[PDB]
Amino acid sequence: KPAVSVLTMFRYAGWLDRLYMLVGTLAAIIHGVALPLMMLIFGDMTDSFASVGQVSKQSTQMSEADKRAMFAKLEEEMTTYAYYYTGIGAGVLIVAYIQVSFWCLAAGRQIHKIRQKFFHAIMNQEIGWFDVHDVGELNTRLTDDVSKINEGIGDKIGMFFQAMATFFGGFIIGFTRGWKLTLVILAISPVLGLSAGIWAKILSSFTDKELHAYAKAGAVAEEVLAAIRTVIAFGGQKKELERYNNNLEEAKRLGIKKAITANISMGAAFLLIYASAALAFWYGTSLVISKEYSIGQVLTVFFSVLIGAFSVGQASPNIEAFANARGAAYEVFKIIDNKPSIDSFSKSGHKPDNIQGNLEFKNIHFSYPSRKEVQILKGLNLKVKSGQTVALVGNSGCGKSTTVQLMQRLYDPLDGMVSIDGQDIRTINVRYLREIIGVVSQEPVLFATTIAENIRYGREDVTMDEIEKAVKEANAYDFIMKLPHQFDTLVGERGAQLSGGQKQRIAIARALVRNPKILLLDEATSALDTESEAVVQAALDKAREGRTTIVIAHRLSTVRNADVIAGFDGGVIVEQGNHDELMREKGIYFKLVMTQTPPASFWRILKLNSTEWPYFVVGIFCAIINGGLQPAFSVIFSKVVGVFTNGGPPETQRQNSNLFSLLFLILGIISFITFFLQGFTFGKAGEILTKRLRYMVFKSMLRQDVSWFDDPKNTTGALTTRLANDAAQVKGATGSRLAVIFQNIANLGTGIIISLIYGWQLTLLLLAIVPIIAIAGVVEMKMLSGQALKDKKELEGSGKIATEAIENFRTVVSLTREQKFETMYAQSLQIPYRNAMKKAHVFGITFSFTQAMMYFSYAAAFRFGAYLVTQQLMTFENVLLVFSAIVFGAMAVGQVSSFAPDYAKATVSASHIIRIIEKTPEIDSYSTQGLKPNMLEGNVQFSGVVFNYPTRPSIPVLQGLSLEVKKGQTLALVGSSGCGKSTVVQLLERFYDPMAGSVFLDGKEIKQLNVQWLRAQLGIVSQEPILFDCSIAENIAYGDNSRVVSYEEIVRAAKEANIHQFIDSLPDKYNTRVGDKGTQLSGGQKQRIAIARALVRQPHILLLDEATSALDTESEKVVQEALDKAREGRTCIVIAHRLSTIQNADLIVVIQNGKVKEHGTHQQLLAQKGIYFSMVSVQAGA
Ligand SMILES: Brc1ccc(Oc2c(Br)cc(Br)cc2Br)c(Br)c1
Ligand SMILES: Brc1ccc(Oc2c(Br)cc(Br)cc2Br)c(Br)c1
Repeated sequence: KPAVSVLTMFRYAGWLDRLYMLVGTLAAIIHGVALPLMMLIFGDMTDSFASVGQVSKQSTQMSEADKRAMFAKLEEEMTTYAYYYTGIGAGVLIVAYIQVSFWCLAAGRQIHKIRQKFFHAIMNQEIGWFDVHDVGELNTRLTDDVSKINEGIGDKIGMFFQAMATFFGGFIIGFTRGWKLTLVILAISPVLGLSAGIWAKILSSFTDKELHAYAKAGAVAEEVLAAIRTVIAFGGQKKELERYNNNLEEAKRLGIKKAITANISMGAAFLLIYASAALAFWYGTSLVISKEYSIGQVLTVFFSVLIGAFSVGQASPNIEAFANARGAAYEVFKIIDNKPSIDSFSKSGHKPDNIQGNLEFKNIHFSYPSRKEVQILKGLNLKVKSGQTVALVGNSGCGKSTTVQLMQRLYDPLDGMVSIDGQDIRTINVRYLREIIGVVSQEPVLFATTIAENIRYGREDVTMDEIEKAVKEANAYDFIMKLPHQFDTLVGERGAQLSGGQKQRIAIARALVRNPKILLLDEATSALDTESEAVVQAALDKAREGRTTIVIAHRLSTVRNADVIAGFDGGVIVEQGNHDELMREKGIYFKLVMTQTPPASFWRILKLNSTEWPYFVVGIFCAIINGGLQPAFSVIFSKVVGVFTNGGPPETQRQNSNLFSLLFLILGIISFITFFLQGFTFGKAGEILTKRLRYMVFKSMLRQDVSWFDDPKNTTGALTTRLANDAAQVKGATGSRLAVIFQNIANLGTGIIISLIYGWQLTLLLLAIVPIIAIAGVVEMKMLSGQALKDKKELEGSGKIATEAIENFRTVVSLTREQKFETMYAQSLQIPYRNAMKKAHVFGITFSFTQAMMYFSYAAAFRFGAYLVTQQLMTFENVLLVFSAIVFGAMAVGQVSSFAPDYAKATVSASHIIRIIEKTPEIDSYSTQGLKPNMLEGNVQFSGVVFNYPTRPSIPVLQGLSLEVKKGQTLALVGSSGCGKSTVVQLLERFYDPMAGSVFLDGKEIKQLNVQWLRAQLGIVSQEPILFDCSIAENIAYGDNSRVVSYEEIVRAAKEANIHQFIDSLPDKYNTRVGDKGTQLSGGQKQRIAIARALVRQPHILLLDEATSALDTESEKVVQEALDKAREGRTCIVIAHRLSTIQNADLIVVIQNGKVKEHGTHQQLLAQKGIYFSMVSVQAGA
């Protein structure tokens, strides 16, 4: 929404840049004007053939006499037009170079200036400007927004003025040569703009319906794949597939309905567009029979008008490129034009010599850019004598850290002044002030250069002698010399990461080369290992003694030797004095001392599509007919102009033109009929395999075992996305792109035959010219992408050192050396600059070549179409036919290169989708094999079970676990922590087979038992019961599948679960909808329902996995009261964390490291004193 003045945007263009644009926009207008004139000449060549075409047939008497006057007229005329034609091509060759080269030159020259001024402005902002802004967005604003500015002031402006030249020049020739066709052509424009307007209303409204349609099926997939362990436990995998299959059935009916309507729309709009044109041309014919406009003049206007009419559309993108570059330049120039109060690039203020370093802080009130929300310093008074070292202590707020901030004048205070020596700090030059102040901060930062270079960031003029004395004066010399490469080592986020105490020592040496008169040490010892802390502390003590120093830290070891200590309470300076005096004061300071002491040939996807042997042959045969039918319109056009140029006696002409225009409209309606078929057939054929694919995938997905659904690769969202994308992508490959790719190869094929079977030596020439200009059009795009990738790689190195400069900004400004990063960024940009200079010459040459290759190709089309061909016995009507036929059949092949990624993006989506079906699990619920015992009573035997989870085979959970529980008794399961308690329930459900050992139920190993039948005897109840969106009766009846459960039966379970108070209180009762879609209720009712569906199954084994986990107050007392009634009649395994409710259990087992540690009845493990006795004691006391 915000934008820039047009003149301010070009503020960096002067002298030559203004001229380049002037000559550039000039030649660009010359380039545009060249095309409608080329069409004006195409009319004069027609009249030459038309005057001879009328007189040649007018004879029917003399023959050799027509070998004289006609050929002579053709000789002087065709040579004149071909001479003019060759001139236009040389014109476009020059102006198209001038057009693109000059504009890309001005673009490259200015963007170089923009990028330097921009980065200079970034480093010029004061710190308070950075505290309110995001540096990451700022750096991306540097590389991206400048690119948008470059796209808008580049060769696009030349293309814009080239287009308006065609537009103006087209309608000028349109009006002057005959303004009775222009107004007729404009009259059909609203119809074409209205038909394409129905497309923007149909596409936008129906694209939501499909994203709405599958969102109902993908919702089924979501609540299923999220509750996968519940449907797996209750075996609803046929139902959840059936539901998904039932929603897929509706999505395909809405998909074929959209295929019917969208193809009716496309064919009707195409027929309206072609009938609109054929009327404007048949109207053109009605004005030639009236002897008002020559047969060649109708072409001259009809072409120049339609050329300039579409030149509007070809200019609209360049308008958006310029406007976007304007608005992109707003926030950029806003930074450049913004002037700071602090500067630091300013050359102003005093530079005191013989600085003795007497600092004082006077009544300083301050607040960080958070402003009126917080005021961290309410008044202040602090002096520090020269040579002394004052220490600042404080409980919190870190108002200590603020004084170091103000001392470098990173901010100016709200009220009060900071005084170095006697002068106010704001009277001293900012840079010189930062140069007389050395800074060592808590987190040290080293730029990605050598050690000597990082030390060289203290002062640019320095020799390795000073570097050596500095690092030796910080006792950092000894440890770096052992490091290889000596001072020439590397540092940074990338490469040679060092100890913290060593990086700080380099930072102390960096600040030591500064030879500052003022020293500021902010928590430099804090957040550092204890051993190396003394090593750095020795250097800090050796860094002072020649300077006045303010130091802030939470280490009260470094503070004793300070001449003065200062305490803060709420930004107010409270206590000050020597260490001993503050202890006698027994104030804040004393208080803090005591406190701290694979693309491949996949035909089988087409073999699955072979379910429909028809519907394809219908579409293909219908598409090839539509292919063979398109050039016949060019054939009709060739003979509407052909018989009119070849007319001779004019009486027969007027009756023939009516017959052709009629047949055209009969071919158009027969084109509409065949287009709707090839669309509908492919559409329906695409929508049905969408169901088959999503059905087989969702079926095979419900086949895999819990081992697969635990994969971090496969989450519920990543599966629904893999489910939607892979099915829609393969539809596009076998869909429109194929019907089109066959319609077009038939379009060229039926066009190339007619052209080859007509004009001799004529088609053979055009077949030498057209492929070369097509290839030359391709190679230009390749060099364009290569230059684009190359320039992306080069400015990346610049923005990389810009990223380092601005992300570590607060450090660089503290060391000044901003001019250093300026010079580095400038040297980095110099290569893309000289690169951008060559880009203009290349871009202009390629564009001018492809334009000249199109214009010269046109001269050879007529000079050969006349002369050798028309001096013989070859007619013009065919040359026109071969033109439209070949040129259109080629431009129809241009759609093959556009649908190419639709094929690759589908094969990759097919690659996954063929494997996701074929993958088979270790435990397949679909296998009908298995025992299915007849004996009801259930035992459970865990024997020697070692189990590790397939996702984390690192820490084992079960190591030699052994339980046994008889029928009708409760097996309590206590554990120190982890799924060691829970893994029992998962293995009994046989979510996994154990690594070693085995688990039995009736004495039969479940591993050889039937998987589905095994889980059919289990009454699983988990922590968070997930209930699908349907009737609570269905959530209850979900407990028994393969049979519809009686209402009184699901009532019995709801009576059993004590949930019946709700189920009758509701208005809908058992038919109420739950799942946070129709109604919402608390977890206690959710659990009771899960208990009901558990015992609707009438299991012989309950499995209660921390059922009271998420529950509170009386809700626990009523759900436990329901669970306690559900067991005692069945085999039961309870792992609940309420050991008070486990007291009445037939056997309590303590799990330890996967082994059973203690076991026995409650009082038995209470008689013993150990883990279970400690478990019952800790949470009974707490
Ligand atoms: Br835009 C444009 C349209 C037609 C051009 O040549 C013609 C011309 Br002029 C007339 C017919 Br019919 C077919 C072709 Br191809 C040229 Br060169 C450029
Ligand atoms: Br009659 C008649 C035939 C073709 C005409 O131009 C074309 C041409 Br040339 C090719 C195709 Br495809 C469609 C149309 Br409409 C015109 Br205008 C009038």
